[PDB]
Amino acid sequence: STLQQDFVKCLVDNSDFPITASFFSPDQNATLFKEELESTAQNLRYLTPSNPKPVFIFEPLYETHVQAAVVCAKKLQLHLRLRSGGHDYEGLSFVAEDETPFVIVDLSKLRQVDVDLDSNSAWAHAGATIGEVYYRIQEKSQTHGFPAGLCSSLGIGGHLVGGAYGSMMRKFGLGADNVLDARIVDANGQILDRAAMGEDVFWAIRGGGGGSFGVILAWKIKLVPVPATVTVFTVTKTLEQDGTKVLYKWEQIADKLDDDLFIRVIISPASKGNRTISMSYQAQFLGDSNRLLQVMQKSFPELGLTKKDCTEMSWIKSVMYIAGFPNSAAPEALLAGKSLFKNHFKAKSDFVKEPIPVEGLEGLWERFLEEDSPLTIWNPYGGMMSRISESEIPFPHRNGTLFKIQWLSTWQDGKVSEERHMKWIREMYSYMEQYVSKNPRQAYVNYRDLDLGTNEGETDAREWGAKYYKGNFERLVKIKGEFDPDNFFRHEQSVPTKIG
Ligand SMILES: *Cc1cc2c(nc3c(=O)[nH]c(=O)nc-3n2C[C@H](O)[C@H](O)[C@H](O)COP(=O)(O)OP(=O)(O)OC[C@H]2O[C@@H](n3cnc4c(N)ncnc43)[C@H](O)[C@@H]2O)c(*)c1C
Ligand SMILES: *[C@@H]1O[C@H](CO)[C@@H](O[C@@H]2O[C@H](CO)[C@@H](O)[C@H](O)[C@H]2NC(C)=O)[C@H](O)[C@H]1NC(C)=O
Ligand SMILES: *[C@@H]1O[C@H](CO)[C@@H](O)[C@H](O)[C@H]1NC(C)=O
Ligand code: NA
Repeated sequence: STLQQDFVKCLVDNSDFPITASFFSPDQNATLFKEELESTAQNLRYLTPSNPKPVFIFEPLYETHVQAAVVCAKKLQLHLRLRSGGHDYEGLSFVAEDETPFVIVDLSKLRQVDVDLDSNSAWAHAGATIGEVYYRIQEKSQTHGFPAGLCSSLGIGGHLVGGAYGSMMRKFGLGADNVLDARIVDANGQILDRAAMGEDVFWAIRGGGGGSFGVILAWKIKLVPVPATVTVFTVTKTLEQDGTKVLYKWEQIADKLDDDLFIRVIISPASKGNRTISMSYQAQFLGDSNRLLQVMQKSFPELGLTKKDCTEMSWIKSVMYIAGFPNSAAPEALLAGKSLFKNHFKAKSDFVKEPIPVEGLEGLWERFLEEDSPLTIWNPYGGMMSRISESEIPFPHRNGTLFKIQWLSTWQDGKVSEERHMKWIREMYSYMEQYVSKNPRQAYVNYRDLDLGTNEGETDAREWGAKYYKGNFERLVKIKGEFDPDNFFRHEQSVPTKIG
């Protein structure tokens, strides 16, 4: 009479299928269970043996199975963690702290995507990757797209609920700025659409972050116009090529460029056996290369972009280009729904309100050259992002935001070098405090960082709540208290039911 036998009995006692082959446990098959656990889990840091493991994993095949799983987990007082794409930076979708026992409900079998051009919209289920959504859209039309993530393997279920920015945010805003409806499962196992859940809950799931406001089954997204021809480029500058001053110029102008123009910077050490710092300016321009060169000559001639560097292509090709696909790959590669690689990593995030001066940058370089594999990605805001209020949706990082920084340290060897890398990024984060947003020091919720504080820990939730959501946190808490009073949907940094 095991926990899983009770779980299955509760499942089948629901009037809505075999299910055995949708279960994974150490007792069934330890080898299979491990592989299912690791399958979509992206951060290898959270797959080491030291990490708490779920008693079992359940992969529902229909929406009714998701309902039954909620009902049964609640009835057996079994802690639930939801997983769609598995990209959580802190492994929150497959690793739970001090909630023994816990179960993973993995939604990777619900990947239906239905595109309807006539209404300029689409329904995408939680287990679909954004790459799959992108592919299905372009399949119907070369002049439609969607402004969500840059990474192809991001799961819908955990992506859009955090806001979902990408290379088209300066023109169309966030993925969460472009949704119409959704279907969610509440704490009582009811399926609610926007009409049933009400406007407050629908607001909450447009930036509130995953794991807090019920199980998202599907989003109804609003398609956006993209041109038949999109231009991209990647221009690389090192410190020996006036790199620091060039980056400083980028800080001053990137958020002020034409709405069609998105130029992010990818920054990492590079071999010159010494190292230098290398900045890759990667761009997507919703227009032709002729117009682009004119835009660049006026506002960023320091980059030294030439026609030779520009490549014109379809929107879907540009998506794969930015995502770092080889030119040898085809759009159908997006259908595999697999990440390009995996490693152990620790990430943090920042928002910049005033340009980091060159001396601040040089101090950053000194630290980067002290680390094995540091990497930082800077993403320009402005454009449409400045024209939306901070309280429109829970995502608060709008006007005044020059750009968002993603801090990264990665490694291949797990617990061998983990401690060193963790300490390095925390030191660097502390160094940067003087240069980034203050009161609060803003952070992106889909870049989970437990260092900011947890519900259970001694850090008050208002402190880290203010970083992710700013002035929207209090309202999120109120909604959470009303929607899930028993705190069934919860994790280390879930929106609490109350404050105090
Ligand atoms: C790995 C990775 C992440 C990226 C990348 N680039 C991004 C970008 O260009 N724009 C972005 O906006 N975000 C980017 N991120 C971060 C991702 O957005 C986040 O990592 C998302 O949370 C990923 O979602 P998903 O892939 O589904 O990860 P999961 O671990 O499955 O879930 C995350 C989080 O949400 C909860 N949750 C999952 N599924 C559901 C459902 N159906 N309903 C409610 N809540 C859900 C989980 O509990 C978990 O806490 C680029 C790369 C390479
Ligand atoms: C338990 O599950 C594991 C994992 O799928 C199974 O082991 C694999 O079996 C397949 C089929 O021959 C092989 O291709 C793999 O090489 C095996 N795994 C590895 C990597 O060794 C196994 O079949 C299952 N055992 C039972 C009892 O059915
Ligand atoms: C937007 O931010 C800029 C830069 O800080 C500021 O000057 C301006 O007042 C802000 N605009 C609005 C509408 O508040
Ligand atoms: Na706390």
